[PDB]
Amino acid sequence: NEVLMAFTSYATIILAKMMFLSSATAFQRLTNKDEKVERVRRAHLNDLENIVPFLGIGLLYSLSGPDLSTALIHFRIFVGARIYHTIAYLTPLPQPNRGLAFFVGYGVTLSMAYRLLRSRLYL
Amino acid sequence: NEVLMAFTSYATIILAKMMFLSSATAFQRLTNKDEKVERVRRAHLNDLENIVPFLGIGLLYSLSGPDLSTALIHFRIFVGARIYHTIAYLTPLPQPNRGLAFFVGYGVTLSMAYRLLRSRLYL
Amino acid sequence: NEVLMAFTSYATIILAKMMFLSSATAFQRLTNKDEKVERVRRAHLNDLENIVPFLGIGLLYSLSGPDLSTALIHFRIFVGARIYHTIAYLTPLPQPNRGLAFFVGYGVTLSMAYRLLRSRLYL
Ligand SMILES: CCCCCCCCCCCCCCCCCC(=O)OC[C@@H](COP(=O)([O-])OCC[N+](C)(C)C)OC(=O)CCCCCCCCCCCCCCCCC
Ligand SMILES: CCCCCCCCCCCCCCCCCC(=O)OC[C@@H](COP(=O)([O-])OCC[N+](C)(C)C)OC(=O)CCCCCCCCCCCCCCCCC
Ligand SMILES: CCCCCCCCCCCCCCCCCC(=O)OC[C@@H](COP(=O)([O-])OCC[N+](C)(C)C)OC(=O)CCCCCCCCCCCCCCCCC
Ligand SMILES: CCCCCCCCCCCCCCCCCC(=O)OC[C@@H](COP(=O)([O-])OCC[N+](C)(C)C)OC(=O)CCCCCCCCCCCCCCCCC
Ligand SMILES: CCCCCCCCCCCCCCCCCC(=O)OC[C@@H](COP(=O)([O-])OCC[N+](C)(C)C)OC(=O)CCCCCCCCCCCCCCCCC
Ligand SMILES: CCCCCCCCCCCCCCCCCC(=O)OC[C@@H](COP(=O)([O-])OCC[N+](C)(C)C)OC(=O)CCCCCCCCCCCCCCCCC
Ligand SMILES: N[C@@H](CCC(=O)N[C@@H](CS[C@H]1C([N+](=O)[O-])=C[C@@H]([N+](=O)[O-])C=C1[N+](=O)[O-])C(=O)NCC(=O)O)C(=O)O
Ligand SMILES: N[C@@H](CCC(=O)N[C@@H](CS[C@H]1C([N+](=O)[O-])=C[C@@H]([N+](=O)[O-])C=C1[N+](=O)[O-])C(=O)NCC(=O)O)C(=O)O
Ligand SMILES: N[C@@H](CCC(=O)N[C@@H](CS[C@H]1C([N+](=O)[O-])=C[C@@H]([N+](=O)[O-])C=C1[N+](=O)[O-])C(=O)NCC(=O)O)C(=O)O
Repeated sequence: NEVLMAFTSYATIILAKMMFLSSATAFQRLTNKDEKVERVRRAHLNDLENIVPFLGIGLLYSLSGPDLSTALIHFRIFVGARIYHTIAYLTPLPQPNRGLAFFVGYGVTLSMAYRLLRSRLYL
Repeated sequence: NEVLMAFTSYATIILAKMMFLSSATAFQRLTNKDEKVERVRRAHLNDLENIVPFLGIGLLYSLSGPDLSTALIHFRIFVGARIYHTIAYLTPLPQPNRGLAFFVGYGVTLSMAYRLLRSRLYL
Repeated sequence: NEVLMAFTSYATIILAKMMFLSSATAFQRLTNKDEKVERVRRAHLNDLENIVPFLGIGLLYSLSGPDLSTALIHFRIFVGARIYHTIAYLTPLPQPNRGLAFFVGYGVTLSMAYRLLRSRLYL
């Protein structure tokens, strides 16, 4: 429960996230058309891989999530970090393609990656 | 069972799908060589992400799939939609890179995404 | 256990793998800068998809992994194949982008893909 509770919710978000944004980018791509080209391309793949390792990591301490400890918060903020980070980006075809923005997204993937990873594993 | 039954099968397909097609594209890429360049590149990533969110969504109502309701059919046709959709595409390096074809694939990802997602979640 | 044991470990590796390598490439990309451009781009996506289907396949005989038979070894060497394969590659922006190296990585994905896939499925 506590467990299912966690994963679905994060992912659902995550997947409302990645979902609007995917078809959406598709939809805008053709609609914009071009700068928006990479913009859209761009959203997909950073995010697609935000998710891609989200998926690795979440999905797994998922079904290996024994300890009672509260860790979902990061499942939760890493989402929270990464969304506003893309969203912050968020149209500049010029590099920078990054910023404090992703010092948030990636780097939280990193922190919440790092701890929780190690956590349900070594236990 | 009913459950395992579902996921493996869809994925197996899905993964026979994504699998021939991956090494295959590799194999053809070098063999064609060039137009086939993006063609192959092309197959991977639409499909790679067909799968990528397949994976998100399937995999999860997977292990959160309680209701008796018949929903696998779409696991099943969204595959059925997406394969023939790429396959329909399926060599034009000119945009369009889409069509009624993906009005099928993506959009079923969308429908079968949308309902089943919400379904085992809100329950 | 035996099961959890398996998946986490492979993935952890896999995910220490894909993880250093992702932020890392990011980090080097900006730092190199350019040839390193595709190099880094390059690492991500072969590997990102090494993982991408790893994820499909591992993750699933994962929770459908009944037989006692020893199959983790490949979870294990396919990792072992693929790492040293990228790593072998591993800076040439000239094609070849492949070699005996990936005759290892991909092709083990293939062998260990192929058998274990079929195995916990048909059972
Ligand atoms: C609950 C907390 C108690 C107190 C709350 C009070 C907090 C109030 C914060 C007030 C802030 C004051 C504003 C100064 C900021 C100026 C920033 C700036 O100049 O831009 C930098 C710019 C710099 O831009 P740039 O010029 O480098 O590039 C832009 C791109 N070009 C140039 C191509 C156009 O960086 C960004 O754009 C980042 C975007 C920030 C987006 C912020 C929106 C998200 C905020 C989330 C939190 C909000 C509440 C959610 C709560 C939900 C509740 C559960
Ligand atoms: C943008 C900036 C960068 C962002 C990148 C990523 C984010 C980086 C995160 C960094 C780590 C932050 C550290 C916080 C934790 C440190 C505190 C600590 O250790 O104290 C002990 C811990 C543990 O609790 P305790 O140990 O004090 O309690 C003792 C009770 N016994 C021993 C009997 C069990 O305290 C907490 O952290 C509690 C925090 C709870 C969070 C607040 C919400 C609780 C309510 C739940 C529902 C609320 C709705 C929210 C839903 C959100 C919807 C979107
Ligand atoms: C069981 C049902 C009862 C009745 C079955 C009877 C159904 C019989 C349907 C007969 C159809 C009549 C044909 C008219 C169609 C003409 C289409 C056309 O012109 O092409 C559009 C074209 C338009 O092309 P275009 O010109 O825009 O671009 C092509 C690309 N260039 C130009 C670069 C070369 O679009 C497509 O290519 C789509 C490809 C369609 C592929 C169809 C094969 C898959 C069909 C799956 C179902 C088959 C059975 C599976 C059953 C399994 C059983 C469990
Ligand atoms: C290319 C075009 C776009 C494609 C994109 C994606 C596809 C879009 C899908 C859109 C939705 C379609 C709606 C269909 C459902 C609506 C019907 C409905 O609501 O009625 C009630 C529902 C529910 O059943 P019921 O409620 O009528 O039964 C009552 C019994 N009690 C109450 C006691 C439990 O009926 C059905 O849908 C039954 C359909 C079953 C499907 C037919 C096959 C059954 C046999 C199984 C094995 C067959 C082998 C197949 C293997 C395939 C291999 C590849
Ligand atoms: C335990 C076993 C018992 C015996 C152990 C004894 C084994 C000892 C093997 C000794 C080998 C002798 C060396 C001859 C090889 C020459 C290769 C060559 O020329 O390069 C080809 C080259 C050809 O290069 P190229 O010229 O086509 O392209 C390079 C790119 N450019 C040109 C752009 C610069 O291919 C490679 O680079 C492949 C890289 C190989 C990397 C090997 C390191 C990994 C080895 C893993 C095993 C090690 C132990 C791990 C054990 C862990 C324990 C649990
Ligand atoms: C770079 C080159 C390409 C690489 C690409 C991918 C790799 C390709 C792999 C190809 C397949 C290789 C075939 C090997 C198996 C064939 C042998 C066989 O069938 O015999 C019967 C099998 C089965 O056992 P058995 O059937 O003989 O035992 C009988 C006992 N009863 C019947 C009662 C149950 O034997 C084995 O394979 C045992 C091998 C075990 C592996 C050795 C290690 C065991 C110790 C565990 C801990 C060690 C630490 C290691 C951790 C690693 C850390 C990173
Ligand atoms: N889908 C591609 C995305 C590659 C990409 O956008 N690369 C960015 C940096 S990654 C960027 C980022 N960062 O650099 O901080 C971090 C990040 N993350 O942490 O997730 C996401 C990034 N992004 O822009 O997508 C870049 O500078 N490309 C060179 C160019 O445009 O010429 C991949 O997987 O490799
Ligand atoms: N792997 C890349 C694929 C990007 C791509 O092929 N973009 C297509 C549209 S996506 C296309 C699609 N569509 O547009 O309808 C929908 C789709 N889907 O629903 O899955 C898949 C698409 N595709 O061609 O792969 C395009 O028009 N690119 C600009 C160009 O070639 O210059 C990514 O993840 O962003
Ligand atoms: N992320 C891209 C990666 C595409 C890519 O690097 N393509 C390589 C071949 S794939 C290569 C490979 N191989 O060809 O043997 C196999 C492999 N694998 O088995 O995983 C990985 C490869 N790689 O270089 O990433 C290529 O030759 N591109 C054309 C060009 O650079 O102009 C995708 O998913 O399509």
